[PDB]
Formats: sequence, C-alpha cells, structure tokens
Amino acid sequence: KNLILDFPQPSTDYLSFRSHFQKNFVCLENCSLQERTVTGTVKVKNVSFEKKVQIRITFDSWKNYTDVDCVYMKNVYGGTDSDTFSFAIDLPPVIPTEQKIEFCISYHANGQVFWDNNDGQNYRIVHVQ
Ligand SMILES: OC[C@H]1O[C@@H]2O[C@H]3[C@H](O)[C@@H](O)[C@@H](O[C@H]4[C@H](O)[C@@H](O)[C@@H](O[C@H]5[C@H](O)[C@@H](O)[C@@H](O[C@H]6[C@H](O)[C@@H](O)[C@@H](O[C@H]7[C@H](O)[C@@H](O)[C@@H](O[C@H]8[C@H](O)[C@@H](O)[C@@H](O[C@H]1[C@H](O)[C@H]2O)O[C@@H]8CO)O[C@@H]7CO)O[C@@H]6CO)O[C@@H]5CO)O[C@@H]4CO)O[C@@H]3CO
Ligand code: NA
Repeated sequence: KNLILDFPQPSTDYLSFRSHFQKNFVCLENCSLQERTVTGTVKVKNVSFEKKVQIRITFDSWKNYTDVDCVYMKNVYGGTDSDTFSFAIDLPPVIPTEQKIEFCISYHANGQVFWDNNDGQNYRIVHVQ
C-alpha cells in the first residue's frame, strides 16, 4: 500500500486507550485505511445527551483543514458510561510526501469542549514507497 497509519490503533493497546480516554474524555478507538478511505470509531464519555464529535483533518500541513462529522452508533450490548461514533473520510487522489496528513478529534457536549490530539502530535498518515 502507498499509505499507512503512523500510529498504533488504540483499540489494540487498551492500557494506552484507557489512560487517554479517562484523562481527555474522548479517544480514537479504531482507524483503518482501505481504498483511499480512512474509517474508524471514537469513544466519548457520556456527559450529556446532545453531542458533536468531529474529525479535524488536514492534507497540506495545516495550511487548510476540514471538520468531518462523526455519527453515533448505538451498541445493542453497550453501556451508558461511554458512547461510540464512527467516521469515514475519502482521501485525496494523491497525498503529499513533502507535506503532512494529520488529524485530531473534537468533542462538544454540555457546554464543554474535549479533544484527542494524540499527545500534541495529532494522528499522522504517511506515504510509503
Ligand atoms: O426524551 C427526552 C428528551 O427529549 C428531547 O430530546 C429530543 C430532541 O429534542 C430531538 O431533536 C430528538 O433528538 C435528536 C437530536 O436533537 C439530534 O441532535 C440527534 O441526536 C444525536 C445526539 O446528538 C448524539 O449524542 C447521539 O445521541 C445518543 C447519545 O450520545 C447517547 O448517550 C444516548 O443518549 C442518552 C443520554 O446519554 C442520557 O442522558 C438520556 O438522555 C436524557 C437527556 O439527558 C435529557 O436531557 C432528556 O432528553 C430530552 C431532551 O432534552 C429533549 O430535547 O431526557 C433524556 C432521556 O432520559 O438518554 C439518552 C437516550 O438513551 O443515546 C443517544 C441516541 O438516542 O445520537 C443522536 C442520534 O443521532 O438525533 C436525535 C434523534 O433524532 O429527539 C429527542 C428525543 O428522543
Ligand atoms: Na449531535
């Protein structure tokens, strides 16, 4: 593939997921690349009924960015402490090697704003030869 995720999927590293989720109230859960689409899920702490969960993504080293709405997905077996939101983002026909593709996650609820920015580095998608 000419594109890989430059980070481990948090759902495969539960101890790291749990720490970040408890601290930030939002954390990326799944992320995968298939056929120039990036898809995944986000877990949020259930602090209010109405929620706005977005991926903020750049394809040009933050010269510009797009906010993409995530969609609530009820788990029939889920609890009430957290909620899961999905996203699906089509990638550009070609992506840069000289610029960076990076994203982070925002969560608006209860008059508060929470973010997952991967410890200040954002989540990077890198090119492969
Ligand atoms: O019935 C009481 C309820 O009535 C009013 O709410 C109605 C609202 O005004 C309508 O617009 C519509 O809701 C739509 C909504 O406006 C849209 O934005 C969208 O909603 C999405 C959410 O934004 C998104 O967060 C997610 O929602 C899921 C939650 O994430 C998840 O946690 C769970 O929600 C449960 C709450 O966590 C829990 O607290 C409890 O909610 C109570 C509220 O806290 C309380 O304020 C009151 O709610 C009023 C509301 O204020 C009125 O405006 O009572 C609630 C019940 O006790 O229970 C929640 C449900 O289990 O689940 C939700 C998904 O159901 O996804 C949604 C969907 O995309 O779409 C909404 C639906 O069209 O209808 C509601 C009434 O149903
Ligand atoms: Na919403």
